[PDB]
Amino acid sequence: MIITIPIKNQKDIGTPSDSVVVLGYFDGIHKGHQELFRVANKAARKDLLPIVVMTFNESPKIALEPYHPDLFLHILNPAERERKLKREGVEELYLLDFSSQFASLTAQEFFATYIKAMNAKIIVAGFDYTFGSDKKTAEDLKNYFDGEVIIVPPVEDEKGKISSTRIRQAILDGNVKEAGKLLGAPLPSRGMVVHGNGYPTANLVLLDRTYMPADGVYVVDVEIQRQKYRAMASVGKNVTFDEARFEVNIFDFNQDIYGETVMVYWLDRIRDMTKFDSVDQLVDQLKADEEVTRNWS
Amino acid sequence: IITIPIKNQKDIGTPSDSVVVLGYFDGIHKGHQELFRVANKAARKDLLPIVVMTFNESPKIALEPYHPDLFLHILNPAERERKLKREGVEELYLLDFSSQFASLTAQEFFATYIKAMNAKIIVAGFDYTFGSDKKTAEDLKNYFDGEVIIVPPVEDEKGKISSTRIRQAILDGNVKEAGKLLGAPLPSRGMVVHGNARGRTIGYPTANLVLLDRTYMPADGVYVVDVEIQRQKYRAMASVGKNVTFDGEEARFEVNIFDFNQDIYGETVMVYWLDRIRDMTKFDSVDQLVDQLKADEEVTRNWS
Ligand SMILES: [Cl-]
Repeated sequence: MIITIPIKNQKDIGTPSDSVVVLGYFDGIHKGHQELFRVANKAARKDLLPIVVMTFNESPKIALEPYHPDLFLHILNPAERERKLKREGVEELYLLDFSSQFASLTAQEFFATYIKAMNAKIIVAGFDYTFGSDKKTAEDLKNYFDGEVIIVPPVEDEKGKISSTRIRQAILDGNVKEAGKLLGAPLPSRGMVVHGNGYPTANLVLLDRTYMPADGVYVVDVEIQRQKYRAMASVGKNVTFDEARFEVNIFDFNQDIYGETVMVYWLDRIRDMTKFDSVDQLVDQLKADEEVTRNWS
Repeated sequence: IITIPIKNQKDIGTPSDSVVVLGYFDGIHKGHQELFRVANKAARKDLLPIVVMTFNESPKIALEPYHPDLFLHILNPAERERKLKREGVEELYLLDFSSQFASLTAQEFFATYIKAMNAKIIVAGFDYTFGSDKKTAEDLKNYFDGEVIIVPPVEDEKGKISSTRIRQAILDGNVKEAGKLLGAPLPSRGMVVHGNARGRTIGYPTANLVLLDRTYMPADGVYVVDVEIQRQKYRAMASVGKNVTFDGEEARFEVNIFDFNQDIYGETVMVYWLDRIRDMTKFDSVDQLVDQLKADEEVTRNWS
C-alpha cells in the first residue's frame, strides 16, 4: 500500500514513474497537511501519477541549533506518521536525516537533486513553504520547476493557522481535544504495561519520543489486542512518573496484560492533578471522574 | 523486509513448511550462529525457509518489577535483523512477551505459534526452556512429530558463549571481547548534535553523539572505534562519559574522526567498538590534554 524508504541521499530514491510530490515537514499530519494531500490527489487524477513524499527522521533544529533533548520529541511515532500519510494517499515515503549537507543545498541544488530523483511532474506545497539555504518562498517555486506547481492556501480556524507548533503547545497545555481537532484524529501514544505500584491501575511506560500531555486526568480510549476500551488516564509529576510514565484505569476490563503494548488515544481533559484533604473527598472525585469518562462522547 | 510484527499467531503468514529456530536472540552471538548453522545444514534436506520468532522487549518486563534497565538491548532492531538475515533468516516475527503469552503451556504454544509457523523441523539450544510448563530441550520430541535438533552449547575457552557474557563485557569496557563473542564489533547508532565544542575550539574537532536507541553503552573511557558516515568507514577515537546530576545521568558520547573535515550535524553515524585505549580523566591544561590526545591518536591510527 505504502512503502516507507530510508534514504542516505537522493541516489537512494527509486521512484519508477512520474509522480506528484508534496513538499513540507510533516509532523503529525494535521488538517493543514491533509489539505495538501487532498489537492495532490486531485492533481494525480489526470495521469494516475502516484504521490511521493520525503521528510525527516528528526527535527531540522538538531542540525541548526544548540542541542536540547526536547529537539527529539515528535508529535506522532514513525508508524503512526506512516499510517496517517498512507491514509492521505501517499505511495512512497522517503525518510532522510536533515543534515548539514542537506541544509546547505540551495533552492536550485534541491531541485537538481531530490526533485529530479523523485520524478516530480507536479509539485504541491503550502503557502508558508520555505526551502534552500537560499531561503526561497513558495512563489519562487515556479522559477525552479518545469512542471506544474500548486500552492495551497493556509488552513485556519477561529484561533488561527493550524500548525505543528500549535499542536505541541496544546498537548503541553493539556488540551488534548484541541490537539485532536487540529490533528484530525485523537493523538495516539504507544505504551507498555509494566509492573509498578478502590480502583485498580495499569502502569504504562511511553515507548516513543513523543509529546506527553500535561499533568491531569483525561478521558482516553485504550487499544489492547485490537480492542478499544474506555479509560481514565492520570498524568502527574512525582506521582505517575519521575522517563514518561502514566497510569490508566481501564473500564470493563480485567486481564493480566503486563508486557503488552497498548495504544492510548487522548480524547479529553477532566481536571488537574489535585491533592485531596480526605479519603472521602478522593473517592467522591474518582466516582465523579468515572462517570464522566464512561459517558463522554 | 525480514521483520513482521504480530499481536498474535493469527498474524503469522508462512506460506509453506519451514525451519524454525528457537531461543531469545539478543546480539545474534556465535552460539546463536551455530544454531543457525545447524539449522542451515538441516534446511538443506528439503530446501525450507528459516523463520524465527523473538520478542520486542525483555520477557523480564512482563515478569518482574519494572526498571528502565529492562528496556536495554545489545543491538537495536535494525542491526538485529542484519545479523539474523545474514544468518539466513527469511521471516522474522516480533511479538510482545505479554502476560498472556507467558501463560501458554508447551502444548498450547505448539498448537498456536508452531502450527502457524509450519515447522517441519525445530532447531534448539541445549539450554532452551519454553512454555508455562517449563518443558525443556528434551521434552520437544513429544510435542513435535518432526525432527528435533538440539545443538550442543557453543563453548569457548572462557566457557559457554552468552548474552550475559556480552552484556557484562560491554559494561566492563572490554569491547574487544564482546566483538569476539558477537562475531562482529558492537555497532552503536548515534546522531551528531550541537553539543560541547571545546574540541573544535582547541583545533581538535569532535562530533557530539546522542545515542538513538535503548542499547548498552561501554564503560566510561576512551576507545578505538570505526565510524560509518554516509556508508564510508573512518578510524576514530571515542570518549564515553556518564555524569550524574539531580535530574539524572548525563551521558557524553564523543567521537574524534581521523582525516575527516565535513560538517555532519544531523547525520546518523554508526560506531563500531574495536578496543579500549584508556580511562577517562580530567585535564588541567591544554598542554596535558593535547599530549594525551596525540598519544591516543597514535594508538588509534596504529591499532589492528
Ligand atoms: Cl527512546
